[PDB]
Amino acid sequence: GGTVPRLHRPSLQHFREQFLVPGRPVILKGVADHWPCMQKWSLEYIQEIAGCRTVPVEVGSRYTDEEWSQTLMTVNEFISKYIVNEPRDVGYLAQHQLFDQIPELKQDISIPDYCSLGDGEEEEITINAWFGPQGTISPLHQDPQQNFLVQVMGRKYIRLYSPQESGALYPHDTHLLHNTSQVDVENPDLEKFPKFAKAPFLSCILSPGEILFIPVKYWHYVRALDLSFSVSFWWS
Ligand SMILES: CNC(=N)NCCC[C@H](N)C(=O)O
Ligand SMILES: [Zn+2]
Repeated sequence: GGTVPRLHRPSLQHFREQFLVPGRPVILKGVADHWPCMQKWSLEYIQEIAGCRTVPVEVGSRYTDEEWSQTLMTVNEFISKYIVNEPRDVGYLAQHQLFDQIPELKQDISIPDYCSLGDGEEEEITINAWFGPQGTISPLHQDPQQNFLVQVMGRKYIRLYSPQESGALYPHDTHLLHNTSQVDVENPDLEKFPKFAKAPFLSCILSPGEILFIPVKYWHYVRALDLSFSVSFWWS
C-alpha cells in the first residue's frame, strides 16, 4: 500500500474532520519537534535520572512467542544487559507508565493539544514509555483507545491495517489475546493465513520528532530499526 500522510501542524478542526472522526492514520510534523525530550534524551541522561529505578522488561523477540517472559530490573541493568553489552537476548522496556514513576521526566514532554478533541479527561490519558534496542518487535495488534505515538530516539517501521480488515488478520480466539493477530506480518504463513495476502495496508518509517496517529482499534505492528525510545498517549 501507500505511506501514511505527513502534515505540518494541522489545525484542530482539520485534524478532527480529516483524521479523527473518520479514523484515518496520519503523521503529524512540527508538533513534537521542539519538546525538550528530543534534545536531551540519551543514554547518559536516562541513566542519570532513572538509572536506579526498577522497571518491567519483556525478554524474548515477540510477545506471542512461547518463550517470551517478563522480568524486573533497574534501568542501569536494562541498558547494560539488553542494549549495550552485546545482548544475548532481546529486551524491551515496553508499555510502562514511566512518567508516573519518574515525575521529573514528565516535564520533558507535553500532552498533544489534539487530545482535547476527545470526550475524555486529561488525567485519564495514559502515557507509556517504549524503550529498547534495535530489533524489538511488537506484533500486529489493536488497542481500545486513540493513540499518539511520539518518536524521540531512533526509527521504527510500522504497518497499519484497518479494523474493517480484521477477518484477514486472523486474531487469536483466546479472549486474552483477541486483540492480537495470529500472523507474523513480515514473514506470514500464507498456507495457514491465506487471506492476509490480500489485506491492504499503510506503512511508514517513523522518525524522531514525529507523531503517528493511530486510530482506535486500528491494527498496528512495530519494529524498531535502531536503538529506540517512543512515548505513547492513549486517549479517548
Ligand atoms: C506489550 N508488548 C509490546 N511489546 N507489543 C506492542 C504493544 C502491544 C500491547 N498489547 C498494546 O496494547 O499496544
Ligand atoms: Zn498498540
